[PDB]
Amino acid sequence: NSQLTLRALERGDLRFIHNLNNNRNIMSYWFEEPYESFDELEELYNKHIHDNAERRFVVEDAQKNLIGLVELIEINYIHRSAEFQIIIAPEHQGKGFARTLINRALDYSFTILNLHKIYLHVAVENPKAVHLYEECGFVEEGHLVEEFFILGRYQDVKRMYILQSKYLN
Amino acid sequence: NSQLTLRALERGDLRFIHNLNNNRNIMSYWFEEPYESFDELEELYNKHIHDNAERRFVVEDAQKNLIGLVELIEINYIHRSAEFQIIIAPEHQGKGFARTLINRALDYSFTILNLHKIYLHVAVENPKAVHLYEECGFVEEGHLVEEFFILGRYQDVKRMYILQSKYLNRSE
Amino acid sequence: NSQLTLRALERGDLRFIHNLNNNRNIMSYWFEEPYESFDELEELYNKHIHDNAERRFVVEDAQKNLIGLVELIEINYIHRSAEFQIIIAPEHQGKGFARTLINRALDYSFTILNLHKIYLHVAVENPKAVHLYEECGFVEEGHLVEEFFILGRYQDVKRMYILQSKYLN
Amino acid sequence: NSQLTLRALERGDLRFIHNLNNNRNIMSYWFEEPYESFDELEELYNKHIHDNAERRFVVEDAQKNLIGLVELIEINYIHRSAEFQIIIAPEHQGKGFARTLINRALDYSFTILNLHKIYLHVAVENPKAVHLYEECGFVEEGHLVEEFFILGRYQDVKRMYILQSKYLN
Amino acid sequence: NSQLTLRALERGDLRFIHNLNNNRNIMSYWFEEPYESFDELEELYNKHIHDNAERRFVVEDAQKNLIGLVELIEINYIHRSAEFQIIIAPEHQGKGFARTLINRALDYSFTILNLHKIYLHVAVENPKAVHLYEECGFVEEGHLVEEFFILGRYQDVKRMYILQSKYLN
Amino acid sequence: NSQLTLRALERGDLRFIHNLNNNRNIMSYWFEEPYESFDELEELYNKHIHDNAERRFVVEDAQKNLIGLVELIEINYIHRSAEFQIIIAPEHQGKGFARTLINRALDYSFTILNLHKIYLHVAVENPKAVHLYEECGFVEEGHLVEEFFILGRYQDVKRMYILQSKYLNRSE
Amino acid sequence: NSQLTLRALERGDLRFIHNLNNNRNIMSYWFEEPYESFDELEELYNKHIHDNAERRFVVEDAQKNLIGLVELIEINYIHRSAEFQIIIAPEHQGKGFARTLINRALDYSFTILNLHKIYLHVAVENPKAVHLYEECGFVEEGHLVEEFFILGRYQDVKRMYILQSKYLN
Amino acid sequence: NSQLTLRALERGDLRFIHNLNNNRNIMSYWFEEPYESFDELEELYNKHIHDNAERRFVVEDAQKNLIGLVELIEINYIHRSAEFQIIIAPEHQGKGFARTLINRALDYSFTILNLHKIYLHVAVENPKAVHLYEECGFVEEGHLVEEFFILGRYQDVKRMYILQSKYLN
Amino acid sequence: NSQLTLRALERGDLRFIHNLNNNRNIMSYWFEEPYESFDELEELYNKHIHDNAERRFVVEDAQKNLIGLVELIEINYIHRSAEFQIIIAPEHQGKGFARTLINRALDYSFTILNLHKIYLHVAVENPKAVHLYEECGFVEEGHLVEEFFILGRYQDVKRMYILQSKYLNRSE
Amino acid sequence: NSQLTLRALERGDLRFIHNLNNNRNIMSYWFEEPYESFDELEELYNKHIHDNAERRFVVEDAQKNLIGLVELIEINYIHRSAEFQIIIAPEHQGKGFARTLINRALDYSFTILNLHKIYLHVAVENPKAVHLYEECGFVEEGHLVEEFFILGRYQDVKRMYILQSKYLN
Amino acid sequence: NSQLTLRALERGDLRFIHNLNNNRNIMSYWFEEPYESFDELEELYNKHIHDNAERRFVVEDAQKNLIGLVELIEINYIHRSAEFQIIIAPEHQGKGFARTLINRALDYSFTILNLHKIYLHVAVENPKAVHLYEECGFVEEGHLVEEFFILGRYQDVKRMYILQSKYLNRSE
Amino acid sequence: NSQLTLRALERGDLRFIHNLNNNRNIMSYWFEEPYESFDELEELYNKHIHDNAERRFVVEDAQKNLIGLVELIEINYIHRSAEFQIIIAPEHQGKGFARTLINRALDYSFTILNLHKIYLHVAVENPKAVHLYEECGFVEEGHLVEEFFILGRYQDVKRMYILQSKYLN
Repeated sequence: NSQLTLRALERGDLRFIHNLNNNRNIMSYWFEEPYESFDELEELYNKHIHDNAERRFVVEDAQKNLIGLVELIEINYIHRSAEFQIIIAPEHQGKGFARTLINRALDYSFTILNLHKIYLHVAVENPKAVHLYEECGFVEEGHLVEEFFILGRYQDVKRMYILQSKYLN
Repeated sequence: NSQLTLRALERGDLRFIHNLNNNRNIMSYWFEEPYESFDELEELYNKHIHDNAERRFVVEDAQKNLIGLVELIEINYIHRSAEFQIIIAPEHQGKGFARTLINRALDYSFTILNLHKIYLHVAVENPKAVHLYEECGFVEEGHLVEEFFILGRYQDVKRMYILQSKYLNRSE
Repeated sequence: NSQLTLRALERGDLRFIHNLNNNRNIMSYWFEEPYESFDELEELYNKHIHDNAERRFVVEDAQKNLIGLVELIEINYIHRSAEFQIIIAPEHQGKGFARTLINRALDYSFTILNLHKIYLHVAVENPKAVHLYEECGFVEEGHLVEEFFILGRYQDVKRMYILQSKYLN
Repeated sequence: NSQLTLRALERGDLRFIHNLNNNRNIMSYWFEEPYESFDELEELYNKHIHDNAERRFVVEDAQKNLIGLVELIEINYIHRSAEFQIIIAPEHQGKGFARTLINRALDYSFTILNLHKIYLHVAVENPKAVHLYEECGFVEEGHLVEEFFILGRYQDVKRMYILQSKYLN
Repeated sequence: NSQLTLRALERGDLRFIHNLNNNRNIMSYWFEEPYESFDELEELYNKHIHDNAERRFVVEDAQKNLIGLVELIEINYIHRSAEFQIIIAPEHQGKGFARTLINRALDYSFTILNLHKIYLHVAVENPKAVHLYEECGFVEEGHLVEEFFILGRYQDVKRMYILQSKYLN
Repeated sequence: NSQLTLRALERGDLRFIHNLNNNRNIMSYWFEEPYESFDELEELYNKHIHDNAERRFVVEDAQKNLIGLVELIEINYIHRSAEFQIIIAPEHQGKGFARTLINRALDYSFTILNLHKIYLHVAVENPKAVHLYEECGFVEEGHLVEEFFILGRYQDVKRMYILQSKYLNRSE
Repeated sequence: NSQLTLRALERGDLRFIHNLNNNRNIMSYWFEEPYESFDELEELYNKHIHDNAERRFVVEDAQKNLIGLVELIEINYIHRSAEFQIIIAPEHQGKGFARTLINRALDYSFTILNLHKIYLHVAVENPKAVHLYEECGFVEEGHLVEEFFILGRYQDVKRMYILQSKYLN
Repeated sequence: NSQLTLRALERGDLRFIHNLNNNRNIMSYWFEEPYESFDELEELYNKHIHDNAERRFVVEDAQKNLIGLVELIEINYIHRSAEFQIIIAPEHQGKGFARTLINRALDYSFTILNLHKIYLHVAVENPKAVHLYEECGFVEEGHLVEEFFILGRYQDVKRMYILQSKYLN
Repeated sequence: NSQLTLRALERGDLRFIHNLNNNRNIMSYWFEEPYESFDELEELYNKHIHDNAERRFVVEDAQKNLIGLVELIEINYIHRSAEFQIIIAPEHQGKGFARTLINRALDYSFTILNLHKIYLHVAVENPKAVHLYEECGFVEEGHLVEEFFILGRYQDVKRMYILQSKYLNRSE
Repeated sequence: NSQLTLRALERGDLRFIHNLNNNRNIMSYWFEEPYESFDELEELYNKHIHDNAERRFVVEDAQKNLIGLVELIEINYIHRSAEFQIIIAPEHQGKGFARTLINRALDYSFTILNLHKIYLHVAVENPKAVHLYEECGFVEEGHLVEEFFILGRYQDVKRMYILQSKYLN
Repeated sequence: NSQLTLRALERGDLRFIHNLNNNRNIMSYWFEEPYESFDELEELYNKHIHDNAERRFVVEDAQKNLIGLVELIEINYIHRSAEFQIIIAPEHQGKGFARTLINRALDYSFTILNLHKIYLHVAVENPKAVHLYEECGFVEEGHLVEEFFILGRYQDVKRMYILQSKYLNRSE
Repeated sequence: NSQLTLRALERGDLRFIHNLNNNRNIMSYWFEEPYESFDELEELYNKHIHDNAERRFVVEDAQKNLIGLVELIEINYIHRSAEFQIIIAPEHQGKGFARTLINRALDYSFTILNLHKIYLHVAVENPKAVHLYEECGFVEEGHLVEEFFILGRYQDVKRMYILQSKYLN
């Protein structure tokens, strides 16, 4: 866990991004633009390579195995808020890397970007993920009703948040 | 109030939008792009004239007086949702036009755009607005903590929503 | 009727088009691109000025009052088919001009463009329009179920057609 | 069947597409634009990479042999409708994979894209295809007369449809 | 007749061109591109303003009344040939201006452009026009069968020609 | 001859077209643009790759040997007509492939493009070609006087045509 | 003083900006690009109209007389700092508007932009301006030696600052 | 000599063009634009690859050895005239290829381009070249005085011509 | 004639050029590009506004009446030569302005442009023009055979020239 | 003299510039590009609006009559040198304003731009100008032989200079 | 240390710059544009390849090993000043190369760019760096309060400077 | 010496140019634009490929070892003047090739380009270079005072010239 590194996303990592999506079974977006193919993703990456509304980091281990992805989107530098997401490769989901990657993401958000609030969305139907984020310091601030359409159904999601003051202390 | 008519926004209405946003005292955005002056607004309008992620409508009375603005942003056509805002000009705020514009907005969103969910954000320190939207069918789904920096401090905002099934089948 | 003239649409007619589509109850499209405002219509008109997938004509009287619009869309020149739509201004709807405009459209489609088939969609809940088109030479070829979302509910539409051979003989 | 996988179309698949459309007997189109040569297809693919009016998926087996193509065109997101087409390679046509591909298409349309209605056109002179689509859940809603010019004569086609409610329940 | 002048076409004359077309009832082209609206024509004129494959001249009288149009198209400067057309305004068609405009057109073709052959197409169903051009020196070289589609029918046309050697002598 | 297959032209076939046009000894054109060298051809191909006013097809045998070219130009979709040309490579001219390519061209023009009339031009001083096209159904509709300047003198050309109704209903 | 309003800069105000510069006798910059002419300024304004690294506000009175200019430049939204400048028209420099405009500028900086630090540069040879800014809450943090070249000499400037915490309390 | 072939110039031949110039010691032009470097030539060739005012042919032998260059410039298709030039590689200048290449150039000019007049410029100080062209059918039509600046001096040149009528007979 | 002044051509003078070229009855060119109408001319002017291969000047009297045109084309700065043409408006042709404009043209070419040779072409069937240019210092250097096709036949043209050394040192 | 003001050149001043350069006897240049017509000057002004290699100022009197132009060209900011030129209108040449304009130019060059050396070229055949510049602080540093072709013959020019140290002390 | 050579930065050196900036733990900028990944850097390099507001040089030993980076930004040619930074690769930090690179940077700034003032910023919590630059001639001119947010808190930075007259005439 | 050849500069020579300018002690320029890196030089070369204001030639020996560079800049074709500069590689500086390269430059300038005057700048502190250029035909025409900032101090340079008449006779 202590040997996990965060590295800014490169064009060579887009293949890794693509494979992570085929498992999800939900529409994927790149700077709020939809995509399904690897070629769409690459075109969009070229387009938004300098846009600073979203930042992405590839999580690797010592042996450079691709462990997961840390995502910040909807970054607003006046209100100093950003939406946060984690995606661990299926083969690494049980090993307990999640809490380390969450802390790495919060560290970058609150120590370098100088953000004030980090929030996220967790499906209410996945209560173990909600508990995980609650142990990591997040608190529920909303229960969005039928917010997203996932596998043929409208689903609720917990919107949870953590402030910079609480993480730094 | 039935004299009121909702009309798609034109470039000629941008001055009206600019005068409305000067009194907000919170940073204004046009397709998630900040703007303060009229020239920045007009250029942003020209850039996003065909972008369907946001739709705006100005309401006029029979005499074509500019009453207010109806704003739909973050329009997502996979999840079929959007964020709604209403801005009545100061000189028309106390005339009871609010509930009429809200229902016009919901009717367009749920009948012509065939959207599924309409949500909005209301300052927690504005209880009369929260009650207004509750009277119109909106229900609180979140209490966002220190979401926006307003007048020198981070403030809370209620996120309230209404669904298409409710708006169209509640009286059946 | 005999003094109703067909004229290719010009930029100056776009205001007339915008007023006709103001009260329709369904999203208006220009070359399969949606629009609501006059400005959006004008830039779409500039973008598709030379696109021959659709052709539009304003009908005027002898004194050049604008009565309505004839629309040909989805024009395919391999199969020689096109979808037709007529819209008459509210002030001129009851004066009994529809049949003349319909046949003016058919004449242009079958005598100038050399098309083979003209079809149209009419709401099932507008039986008088269905009867009208039947009386002008159209025959039902389909009952599309829940094709369009109109006034808050999905509605059926009749697809009706007429061929070049039948009209020109 | 269970090992048949749906994958978003890539540029490398354009050769497979060109071979499928070589023996079809009708002009092939890419986003309503005609084409015959591979080079023309490739530049049309580049031009419409981000156009969401159509979505295409190649179906492969476990060993990644290309079996066929699923096509969604004329996608409207206000009315939530789309036209569907399946094309199986000649070598894999008799192996009885069609039903699996059809339902894979319906699953993506009704569980990810959140569409309401899927319709298709099938030649009247292909009764086995009509029966197949009927057996998979489609119902005839139209008998389009002389819709397409195929093999030197105009031919009728059945328009058949299925709704999201029926498939997901 | 001797007071008729030929003047190279200007943008201000496109309105005159447009009105001449509404009487014809046949598809109009501008450098082999179709058009119906005045706005299409103006866009096309701007596009091809320097293309030398076609040349056009407005025929005016002493009082500057717009009498007609002289057209040269498909100009080939290796084989030195060009297709020629005359269009007289309906109000001037009986006064006998035609022969003068034909000679003016041939004069420009054979004395300035140094062309070798000028040909034209006359509907066989208009035998008086065929006789006119025969008196002016043209000879029939072809009877094109069902060449053009005019008012719902395929029509034949006489292709007639005149050489530079014969006109200069 | 049934082994022969007609295939849409690709950029890789441009060298074949260039070698075919070197023996013509009459100015070559690509969408009515003159060209002499291969580089000019390749650039013109890139410019008109989507222009539907002309369509070209190369014919190959079972071994993928380049036999000839099928050319349709001046394609008009209002009048539904086009000009047709055939060019067999010198090393395959005497094998009797001509009539097979002509019928393949007519079949594509009249069944998939749904054209109404196909016409062509033949040098009057090439009587065997005129007879060939007559055998395939073409009829003379014009004798164009001094149409083209060829090898130092203006020459006549026969314009010959065939209609869709004939090609598809003659044996019924 | 209480009737002074701040208004975001418009293209129509560039003339006012230009006149303010002719009095200064120092090189003027627009988004770190030099300019002397009004035409240079207008071209630069068009170029950087959306750049958010600098913001400008015109100070007007009740009668809409142009009083001065408030300038924020070098805005960094990670470190949340910005350089601040005031320029009062010569005819209004003695009336005591300065302190009001300084507070208006700090108010916008600390209540809307959510900035953390605002600094400025004052010529050491203008000690009365240094005292003014010190009374308004600024403190000296640097004495830059020969930083700028003004009227033939290299001059020192006091760099003074104020934090958001101190202004809000 | 009978085994010499003319071939339209290709980009791969520009190197051969370049080497031919280094021997000349006079300023070289490409479509009336000057050049000295091979990179300038290549850029100019890309620019004017479709311009038909100049045509160039590489003369090769049976073994594909580069023998020379045939040049036509200032081609005017109304007056049907063009300037003609020959450049033989130094290693092939004595073998007597010149007369064959001159006839090949005239043949293309008068049998394919259908030109009327071909002229050229020969330095009066090279009387043997003047006699050669006179034997090949050219006649002097001018003695241009100090027309060109060559190796530090203004030099005269004979302008000689030949007409199409004389070459074809 | 000393009242006459030579001025660089402006876009406002293009109508004057167009009226001058209508009476030529020989194809007009603008930087070697053919043009017949005013719109083609104006577009060509915009394209070549900075091209220094040609320079043009309009001559005006004290009342600013448009008298004629001075044209220098084919300007080569390595060989330092150019082709010269003069075109006097019909209503001013018999006033003896020709020799004044010619010397103004030569003076600009040889003093400010520092050119070495000025040549021109004159129709052989226009002997009075040939004599005019001879009187001004031009000498015949060529009799071009069937150079231009004019009014239905190929005609001859005299090529005449004058050098800088002569124009500037002849009276010394 | 004291009422002579220096103003950065605007587009509206280009007519004044054109009139000054009408009678100069030498080709005029704009950023080393030649020009004669007003239109050519205006487009060159648009092209080099932001090019800082040259800076120009019009001098006006109190009533804003245009007296002349100050020109700085060939400005190098590494070596801090620039070539200077003054042009006074013919109507204002004898009023004795030159010295004031010269020093206004030197003040801007040495007090605002922070240049080190200003040099100029003056014709040897204009001794009064040479004496004038000498009297204002310039010293001859070169006698360029046959530098410029003026009035049909090459002429010498004096290059004269002055340094920042001497002027500011 | 005299073996060290200063060389203008090339595109091939961008990987070296990227590896240097990963250890900074403070947001990196390229012509005042933020960047984190190598691809963003390479694109920014292509955009500003000719922008003279910043100049960068990589130092190499005799074996061409990449030692460090010399950075000049905010270059102003009216005031003749610039901000200087030095970044030695971790594996070469303790070899005493710092003072050599600093003097190479000052020599280029004051002899070839003819600048007047060079200033730099040093974290107040890095006293050994402050002493290093003092040893090289830099003098403190400011103590910037809470200038930069570093590792979760606002920190102070010393602004230090040196003038051209001093660097070039101190030993005279 | 006789085997030293002049060749127009190519893109492949840009590395040789970069190495020559590495040790010069003065900012290098390409068409008056400064540069330091090879990449900056290469893009400047692409931008000015056709700009004739400057012309450069690499000198090679018989075995094609690169000895130096001849540079012509500030070329004016009205006045027919140009500034000349020679740079010899350090390895070939003492072999006594300078005079040959100088005259090769003069030959091209006076026999091909038809220029009138060639001038150059040489540091006053390089008397051997001054003597060399004097011995090759140059004459001092100026002693520019503090023209360039070299090695931390402003230095004088001699401007020396030679005319076409003197060289060619």
